[PDB]
Amino acid sequence: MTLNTVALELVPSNLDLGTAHALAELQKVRKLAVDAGLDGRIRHIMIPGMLDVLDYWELVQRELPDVRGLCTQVTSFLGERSLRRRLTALIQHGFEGIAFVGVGVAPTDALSTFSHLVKHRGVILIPTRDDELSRFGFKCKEGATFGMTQLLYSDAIVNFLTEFSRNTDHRPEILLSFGFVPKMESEVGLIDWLIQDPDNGAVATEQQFVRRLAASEPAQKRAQMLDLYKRVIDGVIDLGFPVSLHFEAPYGVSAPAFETFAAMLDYWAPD
Repeated sequence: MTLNTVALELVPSNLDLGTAHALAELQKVRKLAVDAGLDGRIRHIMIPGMLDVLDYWELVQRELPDVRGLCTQVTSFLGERSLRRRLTALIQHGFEGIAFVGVGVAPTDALSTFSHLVKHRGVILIPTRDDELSRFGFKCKEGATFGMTQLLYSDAIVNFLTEFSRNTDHRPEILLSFGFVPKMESEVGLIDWLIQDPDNGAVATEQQFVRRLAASEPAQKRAQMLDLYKRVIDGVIDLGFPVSLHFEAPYGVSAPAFETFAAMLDYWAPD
C-alpha cells in the first residue's frame, strides 16, 4: 500500500555521451554507494522524464542490482489509450510507482483513471508554493497516492503537513526530497534556480540557506544540512503520513553527497 523507501534520483545521461559512458557512470554510482555503506539502504532509483526512462532503467539494473524503479511520466501529450499503453509498459518493465506531471490527459484526471493500473500515483508537492494546501488537497481528492516534495531547504514542510493533517483526513505518503549542495553551486547556481519563486520570501530564505551550504566547508556543510534534516524529520514522522526519502544530487552523485545521505539515514530511515 506504501513504498516506505529510500529513493535516489538518477537523471538519465543525455544520448550524446553514448551508452558506454552512461554505463561507466552507473558503475561509479554503484561503487560510491558501497563506499558510503549505502549499498543496501537505497531501495529505489527515481528516474525522471524530461534517454527514455525505459532505456535508462535497463542500464540502471545492469549496474545497480539492489534497486527497484520509480519514475516520472508527463501526461499532457498522450491520449488515454496511448497513456494507458505507456503506463502499462512502465509497470511491466518493473516500475513500482509513477508521479504524474504535466505542462492530452491532465495529470489530475490520470490519478483517478489509472487507480487500478498504477498502485502508487504521485504528484509534485511544493510546500512554499502559493495555494498549495488546496492544490495538494485537490490532487489527493483526485487520487494521488504520494506527494514528492520539491527540494527542501527550510522546514516549511512541517507547518504544511501539520495544517494539512488538520484540514483533511487525507494521509498520502510523502517523499521528502533532500539535495546535496556542492561548493560548485557558487558559480553555476543550478539548485538556486530550481527552487525559485520570484516573490516568496520563504523561498528567499531557502535560497539563502543554499548559497551557504555551498560556501560552507564539507564538515560544517554536512552538519548544517543535517540540522535541517532532523528538524524536518522530527516535525513530520509523528503526523500520521507514511514518510519516504528522496535523495538528489543535481550536479551529479559524488562521494561527499553519499556520506551526507548516509548521515541522514543514520539519524532516521523509513521502514
